[PDB]
Amino acid sequence: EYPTVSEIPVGEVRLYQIADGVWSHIATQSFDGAVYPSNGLIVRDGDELLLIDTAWGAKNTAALLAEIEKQIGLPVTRAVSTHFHDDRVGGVDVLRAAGVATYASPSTRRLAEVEGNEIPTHSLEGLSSSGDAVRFGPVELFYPGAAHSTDNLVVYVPSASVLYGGCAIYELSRTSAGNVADADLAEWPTSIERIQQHYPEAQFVIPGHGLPGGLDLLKHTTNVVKAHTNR
Ligand SMILES: C=CCCc1sc(N)nc1C(=O)O
Ligand SMILES: [Zn+2]
Ligand SMILES: [Zn+2]
Repeated sequence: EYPTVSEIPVGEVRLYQIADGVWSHIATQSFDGAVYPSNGLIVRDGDELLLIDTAWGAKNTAALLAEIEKQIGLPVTRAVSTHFHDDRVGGVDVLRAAGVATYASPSTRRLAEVEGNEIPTHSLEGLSSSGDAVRFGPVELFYPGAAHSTDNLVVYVPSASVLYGGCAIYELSRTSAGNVADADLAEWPTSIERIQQHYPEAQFVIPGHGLPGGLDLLKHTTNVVKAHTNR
């Protein structure tokens, strides 16, 4: 079964095989007085691994690398951060020290710098406008437009029909919105529909936090977002 927040002590990381060559990584961290789980992705990239997102902090990201080496044993050579918050770039300095080449969009790099967060080294070109998509090894990066944040990316693994939504997509169980400080509530439903439009064949959908689902997570998130702007 997918690991839940109460089963992962802060500082530990779990791996979860989603499909051949595709794992999520799961960690936990404190935020405003509570502990929350957080997902990222790992995708076989030939003889190497591509990492999507840190494990939310330096200590968790070190545990991520150790668990990867223990369970998969291929080198993590590149990482992409899907937006500028700490659950996506916190730990970039650990990855860099470990030899990983770190990447994000120019928007993400700039917003991390304004925020005082860790800044991935390399800029991802070709993602500046809503609906842009670029191929990055075994995945497609896609900018659906502003949502949870103005810079948030999603990631699709074509060989497996896995859609990693990051923080723009909520888990089913979640019925309220919290941490919409940086969000574009008015644009968010339309960005979700841009994802639905571009990835209608997605078999697995991973939210930034919580249990995986299918495309039903998309409409569910819209409802939760719309519920917030009607009150
Ligand atoms: C997880 C849910 C509580 C709010 C937080 S904390 C964090 N690092 N991200 C979020 C989010 O909404 O994406
Ligand atoms: Zn965020
Ligand atoms: Zn988040």
